[PDB]
Amino acid sequence: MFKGIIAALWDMDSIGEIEPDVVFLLKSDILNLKFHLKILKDRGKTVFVDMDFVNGLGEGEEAILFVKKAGADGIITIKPKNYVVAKKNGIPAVLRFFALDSKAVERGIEQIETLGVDVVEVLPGAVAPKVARKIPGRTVIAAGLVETEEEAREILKHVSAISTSSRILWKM
Repeated sequence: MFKGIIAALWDMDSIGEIEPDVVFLLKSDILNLKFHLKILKDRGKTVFVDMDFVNGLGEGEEAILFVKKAGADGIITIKPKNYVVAKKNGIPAVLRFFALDSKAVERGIEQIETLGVDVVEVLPGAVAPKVARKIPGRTVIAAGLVETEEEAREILKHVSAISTSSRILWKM
């Protein structure tokens, strides 16, 4: 499911063609999320919603169930509690991982192992391969500051996928 380029969307006004099968909707709002999801689901996409950036939405079980009701296939979040609750309710979830320095990576890996995280999004993308080598068996999606085709090709040798809003990368 998570393989190659994943389409990241920051807004829903001007969209155009979305080649990737998987979409990460990275911003929305509570009033309009269902309409945004209908557009994307109608295009035949699998859609994960970054619940932390749905304006008006809070955290926790009721928020996660709202995003499911709105039509999401899964959630993305940086909050371990949202991740555990999603999992407990049988909702696909991706945990974000900010790979900033060695200690952040050590702590993140401890958290991944303790909570049983199968799918992790590592930012920025350049350090995703390094992190992926430390968590063999887990799916890593790279994201952030992947700025050329050459960077993307190289990252994809080591991680499953890259999330990006670059229409050029969507075509590669």
